[PDB]
Amino acid sequence: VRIRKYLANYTQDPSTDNFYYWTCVVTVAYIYNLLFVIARQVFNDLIGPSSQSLCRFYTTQVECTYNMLTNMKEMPTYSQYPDLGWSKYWHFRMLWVFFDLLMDCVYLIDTFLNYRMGYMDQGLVVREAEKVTKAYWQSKQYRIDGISLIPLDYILGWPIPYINWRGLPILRLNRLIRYKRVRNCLERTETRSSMPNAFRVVVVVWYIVIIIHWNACLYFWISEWIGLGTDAWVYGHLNKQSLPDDITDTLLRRYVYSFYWSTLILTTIGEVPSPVRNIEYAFVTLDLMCGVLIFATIVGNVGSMISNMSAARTEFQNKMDGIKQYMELRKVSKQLEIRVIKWFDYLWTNKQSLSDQQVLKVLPDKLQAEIAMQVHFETLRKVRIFQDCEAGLLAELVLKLQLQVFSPGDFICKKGDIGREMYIVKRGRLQVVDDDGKKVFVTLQEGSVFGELSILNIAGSKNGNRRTANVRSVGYTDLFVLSKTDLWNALREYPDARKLLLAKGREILKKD
Amino acid sequence: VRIRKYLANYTQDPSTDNFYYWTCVVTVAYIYNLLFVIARQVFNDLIGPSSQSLCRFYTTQVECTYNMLTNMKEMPTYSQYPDLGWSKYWHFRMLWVFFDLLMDCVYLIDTFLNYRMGYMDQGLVVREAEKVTKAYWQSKQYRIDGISLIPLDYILGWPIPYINWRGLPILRLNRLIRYKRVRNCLERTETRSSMPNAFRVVVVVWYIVIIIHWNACLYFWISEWIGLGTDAWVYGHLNKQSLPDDITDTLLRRYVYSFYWSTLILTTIGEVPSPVRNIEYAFVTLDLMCGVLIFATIVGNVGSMISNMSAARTEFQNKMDGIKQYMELRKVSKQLEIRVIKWFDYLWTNKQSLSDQQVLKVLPDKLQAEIAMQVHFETLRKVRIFQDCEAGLLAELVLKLQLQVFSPGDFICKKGDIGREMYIVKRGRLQVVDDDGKKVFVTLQEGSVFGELSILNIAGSKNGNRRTANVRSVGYTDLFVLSKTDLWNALREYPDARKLLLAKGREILKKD
Amino acid sequence: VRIRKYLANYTQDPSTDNFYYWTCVVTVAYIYNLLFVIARQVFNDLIGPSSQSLCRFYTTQVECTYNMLTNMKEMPTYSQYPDLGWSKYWHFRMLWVFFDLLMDCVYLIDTFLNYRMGYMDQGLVVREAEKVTKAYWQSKQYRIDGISLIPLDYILGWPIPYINWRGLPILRLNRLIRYKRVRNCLERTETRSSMPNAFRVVVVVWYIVIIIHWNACLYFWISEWIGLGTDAWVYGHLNKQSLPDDITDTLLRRYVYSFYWSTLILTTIGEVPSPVRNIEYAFVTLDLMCGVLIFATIVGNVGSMISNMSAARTEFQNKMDGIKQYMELRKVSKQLEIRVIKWFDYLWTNKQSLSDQQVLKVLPDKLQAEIAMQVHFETLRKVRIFQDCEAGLLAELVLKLQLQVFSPGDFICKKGDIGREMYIVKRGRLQVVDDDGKKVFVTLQEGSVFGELSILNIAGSKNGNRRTANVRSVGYTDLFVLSKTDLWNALREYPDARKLLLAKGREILKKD
Amino acid sequence: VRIRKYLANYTQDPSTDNFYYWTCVVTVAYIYNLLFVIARQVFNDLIGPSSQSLCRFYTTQVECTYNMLTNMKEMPTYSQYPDLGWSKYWHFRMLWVFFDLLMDCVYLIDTFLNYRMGYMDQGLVVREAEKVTKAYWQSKQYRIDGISLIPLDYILGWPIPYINWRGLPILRLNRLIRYKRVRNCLERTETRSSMPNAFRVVVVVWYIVIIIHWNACLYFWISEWIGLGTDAWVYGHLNKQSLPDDITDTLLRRYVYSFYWSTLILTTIGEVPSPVRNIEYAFVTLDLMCGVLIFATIVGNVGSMISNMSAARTEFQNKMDGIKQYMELRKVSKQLEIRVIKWFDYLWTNKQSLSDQQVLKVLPDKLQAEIAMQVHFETLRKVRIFQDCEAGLLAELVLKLQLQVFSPGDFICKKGDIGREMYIVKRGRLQVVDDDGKKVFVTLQEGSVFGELSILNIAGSKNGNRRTANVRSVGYTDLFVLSKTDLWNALREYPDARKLLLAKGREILKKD
Repeated sequence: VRIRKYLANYTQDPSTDNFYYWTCVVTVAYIYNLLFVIARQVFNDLIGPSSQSLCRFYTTQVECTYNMLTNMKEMPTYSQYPDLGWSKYWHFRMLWVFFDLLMDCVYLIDTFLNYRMGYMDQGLVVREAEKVTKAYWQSKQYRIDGISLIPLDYILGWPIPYINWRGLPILRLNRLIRYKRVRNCLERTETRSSMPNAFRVVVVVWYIVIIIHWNACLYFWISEWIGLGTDAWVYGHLNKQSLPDDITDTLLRRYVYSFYWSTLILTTIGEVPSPVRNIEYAFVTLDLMCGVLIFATIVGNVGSMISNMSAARTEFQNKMDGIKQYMELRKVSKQLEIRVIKWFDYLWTNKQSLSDQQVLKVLPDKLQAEIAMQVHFETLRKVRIFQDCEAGLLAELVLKLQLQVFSPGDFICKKGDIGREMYIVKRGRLQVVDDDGKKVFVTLQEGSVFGELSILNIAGSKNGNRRTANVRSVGYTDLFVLSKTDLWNALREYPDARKLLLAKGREILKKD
Repeated sequence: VRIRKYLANYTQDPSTDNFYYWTCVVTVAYIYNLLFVIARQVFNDLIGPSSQSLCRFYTTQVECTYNMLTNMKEMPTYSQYPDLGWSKYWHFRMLWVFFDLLMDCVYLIDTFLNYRMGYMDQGLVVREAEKVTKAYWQSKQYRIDGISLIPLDYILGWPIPYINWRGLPILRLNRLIRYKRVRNCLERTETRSSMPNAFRVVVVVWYIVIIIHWNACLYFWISEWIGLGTDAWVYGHLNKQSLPDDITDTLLRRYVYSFYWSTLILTTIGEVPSPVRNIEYAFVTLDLMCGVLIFATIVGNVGSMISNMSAARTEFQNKMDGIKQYMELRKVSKQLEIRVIKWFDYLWTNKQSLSDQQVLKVLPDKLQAEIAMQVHFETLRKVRIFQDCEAGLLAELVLKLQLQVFSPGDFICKKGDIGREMYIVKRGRLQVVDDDGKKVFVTLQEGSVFGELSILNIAGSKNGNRRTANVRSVGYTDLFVLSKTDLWNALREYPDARKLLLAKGREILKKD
Repeated sequence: VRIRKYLANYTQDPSTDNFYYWTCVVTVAYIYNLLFVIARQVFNDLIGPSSQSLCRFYTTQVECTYNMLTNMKEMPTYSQYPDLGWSKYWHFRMLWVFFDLLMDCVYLIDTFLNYRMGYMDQGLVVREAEKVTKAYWQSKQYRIDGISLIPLDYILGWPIPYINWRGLPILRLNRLIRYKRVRNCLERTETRSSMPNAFRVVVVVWYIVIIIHWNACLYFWISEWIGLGTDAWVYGHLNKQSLPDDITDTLLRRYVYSFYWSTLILTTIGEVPSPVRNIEYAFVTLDLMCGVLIFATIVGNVGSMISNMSAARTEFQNKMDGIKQYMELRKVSKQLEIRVIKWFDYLWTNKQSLSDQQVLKVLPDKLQAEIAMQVHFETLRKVRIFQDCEAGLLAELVLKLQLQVFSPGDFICKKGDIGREMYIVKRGRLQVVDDDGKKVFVTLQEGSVFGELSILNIAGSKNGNRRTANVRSVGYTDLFVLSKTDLWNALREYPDARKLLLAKGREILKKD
Repeated sequence: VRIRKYLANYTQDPSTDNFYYWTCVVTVAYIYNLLFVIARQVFNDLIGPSSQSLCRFYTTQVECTYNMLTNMKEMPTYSQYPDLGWSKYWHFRMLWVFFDLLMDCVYLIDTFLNYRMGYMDQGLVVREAEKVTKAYWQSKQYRIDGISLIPLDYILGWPIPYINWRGLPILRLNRLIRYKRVRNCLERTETRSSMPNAFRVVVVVWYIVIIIHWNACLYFWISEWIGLGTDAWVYGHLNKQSLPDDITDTLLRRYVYSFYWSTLILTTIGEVPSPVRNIEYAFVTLDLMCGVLIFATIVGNVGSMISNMSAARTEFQNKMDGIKQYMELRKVSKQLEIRVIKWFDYLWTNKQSLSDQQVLKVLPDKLQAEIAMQVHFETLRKVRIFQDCEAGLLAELVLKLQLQVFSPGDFICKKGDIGREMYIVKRGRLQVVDDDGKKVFVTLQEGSVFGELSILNIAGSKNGNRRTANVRSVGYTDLFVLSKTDLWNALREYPDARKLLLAKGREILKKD
């Protein structure tokens, strides 16, 4: 009663996390097919030899031991089993059948979830069973789902002794049409990964191994079709690189040498025997060319994926080289040169180089505002004008605060310079020093606001546009820099902050 | 009567589609020449052996069977036919002559179309016979047309028995001067292709095969000039890679081994016998160097052509990595981090990432306006101000509408925030919720307009610059964002839309 | 009397063309030294054998014929000549001495020109003998000039029989310090070249050959120091790749095999015998590593130099692919899609794609104005307002004219649209059509001005800001587009053009 | 008394130069470990053979001479020493122990400096012992410091005869965890280097050698584990490339051949014997793949590091090619073309191409102002308005002066053109010529100011906006170009400079 209702009214939401784990499960079944269907077609002892080897021994033909598959002057001749080896290797073949049925159950569950898959209508996922089933039926998706599930390998994919049918494991290649779920899994995996480049490198290493594996099966398929041990390019006793002295011909040897051959050919090292026949020349020429073009792309990418792991450092280093080269040409003094270099060094050890323009550039301004208001929360909690006034002021200004770094001696404001900006202390410590020297009057910590007196337009005192005091950085200071125009936009829109700023500035000026 | 008049007053328009198909036809003739002229010069059994081979047999010289061209301890010595083999291979040579004459008829028709080719005078094609023929005569094009048609290969390009002339198929290389039509065909083919990168890859694969083919003919030409089977670098019985044991020396073998040799040399694999003579050292050194430099360019391009197949994804992935790296450093909360990541995920599954700036950047603004008015036609058909007013409003505004994506919970307008933009719903659904919570008052679907009350300047009510209500996104919303300045430009130019907007806003405000 | 005065008061101007030809002459002497000093040190039979070879013949030692330097079971042993072969090869050695003295005369003339070389003081070249000689003496240039001329190879660089001195041609390597003149020659050659990329490719091909040549001399130097024919890596009879069967050991063979060896090692093909001794392992390891790193840079550049030969086409093709991909996603109609594609096709066949932003970007505005006024001279000669008024108008406006391309049907102005620009016809033909259809009133050719009526502010008629007529492009039109703001700047500065434009517009409007 | 107090209250400042030299010292100890720990594990005769070799001689076993390790038909069998060779090689082992203890003392001093390391609190370094020690204890740094110092190689890393313990030098690999100090040393070294790219190339060459060295030890470890001289891939007498004829098996030979093997495998040259066993196939396949991927990245970088050594020249050359290509298409006259080319040539020989935008872009405006005021100090000392007025004028303007280069004939101001800029002469010489020709009235050297009369707004004379005279460049001139808007900002803020400029202009105009 419960199961019937639940499956009757079930509908899948594609944007969950359980669905992501499910697509990760489907990728495992896809990789299973991708490797082992071609493996079992070409190396057909993966299910069980299905024939005995019958080496000629010295006189008469006997079944081969491992000592007879070593240093052999001839290849063995196979004699089919009466039951195609089902009595001997039914356990191997039932393991294979179990894993095949398991991956096909994965495919069936994926087909059901496709049949009941919610879709986005207006930003919202439609999760009504009738709508999702109709959208499935009119989406031509049942074609891909059905072609990928035709159980044609259960009939003709296994050795049937009565018909003397040898099996065609390649009939299971129709499972490889569900590549879209696998492609979506990898994209969502790298979109969710905290180590995106490491995942990309792992995925490309998987691509390389799958390519070399399919090419190994290609090489051994062609070797077996031409005939093993017939010339010195084909795997066999005449190759002498595949079967040296004291090396036994086994199923592991056939795959190991084929994987090695494909590695050397696809990387265009080519330290493998040369073709003997026209068909082998055609195969090897086409294969080397694929290897050149194809591993070009791939290996080129891998080096570029391992570039971008360090590209912020490279941009920093280009700017820094450009500045050093400028300063050495123009013969700038060494004091100023080391000051600039130390500024860059500090700006690097604290990772403030350029890591705001990305968020600024691509995100929507409300997301940028929320991120910035969260990152600088403890700093902007101390700011007085922000703490007790309208909050729209805080938001509108928070998007318009530039962060600048000053050196241990720099003067942020000099007593008669010009008033264009106001500053909020993000880090560091400053001093309002007496004119020309010591006698520090007050000290400014994080959260302090200074510089408004000039860019406000109080009618009270004479200077009007000039700095009223000197402000000297004690160590390295990080300051928010708010322009005069931005301040006045946000003030003409918010009267209470204007009144507070003007009153405090008026008091400071009256006290002189 | 009809044919004479038609050809008398015919003139070609180069910008048709039939002319594009014609240039595609000319490319086929060009490729025919490109491959088979050098093929027939170097491998001169393509027209027929023209001499018998005369292997020494055991004693006396007899004509070679295929069993005598296998495992040979010496190369055969050729004895010319009395009639240069015309009696035996007249059918092969007449097939070759037919295809030569067919491609030369293609060249003649192309020359006529060049003679009668219209040209652009003032954006218009001139299709007066007198003008086009004069422009042809004064364009030095008859030089290229004539040099490429000198029928010098019909006299001296075939075996003439009486003169004991062996033939010079290389005299047909003057046909290879019409490369400009072929270059224009490929450029127009990739400009018309819906799969531009696939076509580029196919064209480069053709370039590679033609280069390896010409180098194969070069290698066999040099081998034959030096003398076949004279050392172990030259094709012959001493090479032992060209002619292994049980391999017959045939015309197919000579081309297969030469193509393989050129593949290994031009890709700098070099698993071929080493030069024996100074001339062979010079040839192989020059050839490997050409191979290194030349396949550098080419193979480098192919990897770069297969890069750009996925470059939007790469830009997206760079932005996304930069943002993730920023947020992990600054220790932004995980809720906001997954909100940002889900925003990016949605923005990718719908391909809105950056695919408007291209059309915006390169096209003329009238074309951009027409494309945009067509793409968003069903959306902008619902917009009321656009549906019933002057159409110039729709155009002028349609170029100034930015599209922004909001998340399932975001507030587009909060009751006291600031009015700077107005929004038109492209997708999604919104709600005008009561202050702080539920009690949704109205729902906004695609085509709805909201946000104007603030950026209009109605004198009626108090807020003036503030939002009058809260608008919350239900799911993911795509909104057109029209600034206040753009709205007011288009309104000060169009009075009826201004009156409509002001009247509707006045009613909404009076109802409060 | 004449020569003494002339050389007394002579001073060189470095920016002439004769001086450029002179630096080209100096480059020839530099390349002479670069190749042949190391060639003569390592392959010391370039001046004459200087010893006889003394092969053992069958019994006793006799001088080697060429038939005794072939298939040799041992290397010959050299016995020095009494006079070090001066009697036999004085003609070879006097040819070498003549070319050495000629290149040293080139160096002396270059030293004199350096001693009397004018320099820039204030944009002007100082050509007073006293000043240039003083600047030379205080410039530390006499050091480079003298070190590069020490005639130490005339004493100890040749075989002196009496001292039994064998010669040290390597003492002429001090000539290779004058590389600055050679580097300046190549930079000025590519700055003056009309085929810059072809010259760069030629220069890099020269770099490659010089590197392989020096490495060949390195290999043979090490082979001779270790001892020739001592192992199977060193050039000699045991190598069997350097001296195969029927190959004679000659001076040409020693250089041919060494150049081939260096080609294979520096390109990391490595199809050469493997090292036998620890010193040879060290040499070959260091050499392959240099080859990998060094030919990386070089071959990488060559592919990049052959990229930029086609980079405008690549940028065009990226824009065009981006637009096609946008339009296929958004399902834009096929009519508009082919219109956009044909627009791009035309814009390519006429090379108007982006080839103005370079000149705009890097040049000074007066140079840009002069170039533009020359390029569009025949077009702007027809423009009436430009032909008869102040010329400052023409200049100031000519820098502010954007060129736009319209399609065969496009409407440039529609009767009620908005007036923001004015147009000047660069190419093509337009029509002032009746509203909605035919009845063309007037036709506009190159040089015609239209569109001002709207952006002028005549008080006469009602429209004021609207187009008074429709203007339809007949074929493809190229138009200068002058904004309204630029027009009014240049008009408020120039009253006569303002009066002319206003009067003509007033007449047109009054005639309606 | 002194030492105890000094070490009691000592605290380290990380930003000194002595600390940088200390991190350079620590890098030497790190490289010591990196090379020689694995070297001593794999090639265990680095401390002393510890067993005799016992070659079979002809009959009976005797200790091997060097003549018995040459051309050997079998490998020697080792018989352990009673005291593990401590009596023979105690001097070698005490040298090794001394260097181990020295590097461990370096590690201990580094651990003490970490324990007493100052940190930045607010731009300032905290140098109170209590605070720095607490911050150390709560920073999990003692974990890295302790794991890297576990003296487990002093007990079990050396041959102990009594226990018959052979030694495990690999137990010293825990020292390789202090890679952070080494990474910081290299980054600070390239940030302080005046030759940044040379240092990067040296660092990458070190990376390559360390990788090949570790892979050599890997190869010999696997060869020894499999068994030396057992097949033809393993180092030994059957390899015949490792031990040719007349080559003695020594410790130097084992490392030389292994380094060569790793060079050929990691650079995918592969001219080494092919694997014989499945384990060797697996090793070589994994190794070639690492070599392909890994040397991809590395060698790709090296070519890119040697690119950027010349990237300013490449940008210059791209601009110059673009302009030449534009001018050849549009058929600009040859006089103007050579004028443009000579302008570019001069702009290159003086390195003014684009080398200001870097400093402008990345630095803070106060640093830019200080650099610019220092670079142009001697030029701006001559400027009159700057020399005697408020200094804020000099600063505010100095950031807003663009530098432009004019040709030997160019007219900077023509008598009736328009006044928008003012100029200050940086280099070169100009003339105020009479209208149309000669009669030069005055000459302007470096420091002269001209062009203000037009952009000032004196009411005195008629022209108002026009140039009052012609100014012609004599040779190449470099001028500071100050816009009119910038001049008037800085003048409305500074009254005395305004009065001076207006008075001088008034006098000049009154004198006419």
